[PDB]
Amino acid sequence: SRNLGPKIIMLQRMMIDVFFFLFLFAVWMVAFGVARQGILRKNEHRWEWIFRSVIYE
Amino acid sequence: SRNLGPKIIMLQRMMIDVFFFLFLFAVWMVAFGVARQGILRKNEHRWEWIFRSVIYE
Ligand SMILES: CC(C)CCC[C@@H](C)[C@H]1CC[C@H]2[C@@H]3CC=C4C[C@@H](OC(=O)CCC(=O)O)CC[C@]4(C)[C@H]3CC[C@]12C
Ligand SMILES: CC(C)CCC[C@@H](C)[C@H]1CC[C@H]2[C@@H]3CC=C4C[C@@H](OC(=O)CCC(=O)O)CC[C@]4(C)[C@H]3CC[C@]12C
Repeated sequence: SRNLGPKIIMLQRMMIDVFFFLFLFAVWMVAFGVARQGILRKNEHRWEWIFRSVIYE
Repeated sequence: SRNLGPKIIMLQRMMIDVFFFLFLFAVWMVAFGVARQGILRKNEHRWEWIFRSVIYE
């Protein structure tokens, strides 16, 4: 494009920052979800809802 | 990691900014909550709800 090409190519340099962001976010999600689910619920025997309440929410 | 370690270490330098942000936020929260609670409610004799409507909201 001569106006969009450089900006599009720039995206290749943000991958490290995105990966760091995702790493921190995933760690926090896992910790908080496991803590809450264990705190305010009893044994769950449905696998889908474990990930639906630990990861998705 | 050689890719995440520097960024993780950088977090130690943001504490002053975070503290300033929290200080301003807390001052504003206290002021606004006390003002509103006094304006639009009568005497409250339940301690939990004082902090639930002055700080939490
Ligand atoms: C709604 C679905 C079922 C049909 C397709 C919807 C259209 C609105 C899409 C299809 C192709 C798209 C276009 C594909 C290519 C371009 C050119 C693109 O860049 C430029 O116009 C100039 C580029 C330059 O300056 O170098 C801007 C968006 C546009 C019009 C896209 C915007 C929206 C379009 C027309
Ligand atoms: C859902 C609960 C009940 C079980 C645990 C969920 C998993 C999805 C968690 C547990 C341990 C986590 C991992 C701990 C360590 C790492 C490596 C970490 O960094 C790298 O992959 C490369 C590091 C580098 O390049 O130096 C990225 C996240 C990952 C896979 C974490 C992402 C998510 C994992 C697999």
